[PDB]
Amino acid sequence: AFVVTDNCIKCKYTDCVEVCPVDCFYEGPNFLVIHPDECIDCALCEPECPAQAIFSEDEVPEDMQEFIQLNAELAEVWPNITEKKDPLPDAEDWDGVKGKLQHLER
Ligand code: SF4
Ligand code: F3S
Repeated sequence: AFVVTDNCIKCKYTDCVEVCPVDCFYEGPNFLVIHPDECIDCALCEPECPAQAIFSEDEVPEDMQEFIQLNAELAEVWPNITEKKDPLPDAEDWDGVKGKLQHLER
């Protein structure tokens, strides 16, 4: 499974979904998640994230291991997203800001 981490929050560019062959991205208010059981580890989404927020589980940074279980949990509750949409208005200002998990909305 590929996992979306911190920098996606409040950026949510959704470029990653255009490339997914199986459509396993699920949508929240200000973040996206990959459903771990449906992902086929094709790695096609990882170059597409402008925020460089997607990682293979085995390369998820040490301080971001919470995201592995979070993507799994939330993929079960959020709706599927299969088409790109515009970034959140302010995506650029928040791109690179650290600690954005405190801003996640369910
Ligand atoms: S690695 Fe492939 S199947 Fe998994 S979320 Fe990314 S694009 Fe979709
Ligand atoms: S910012 Fe998030 S919505 Fe996709 S393109 Fe990157 S993982």
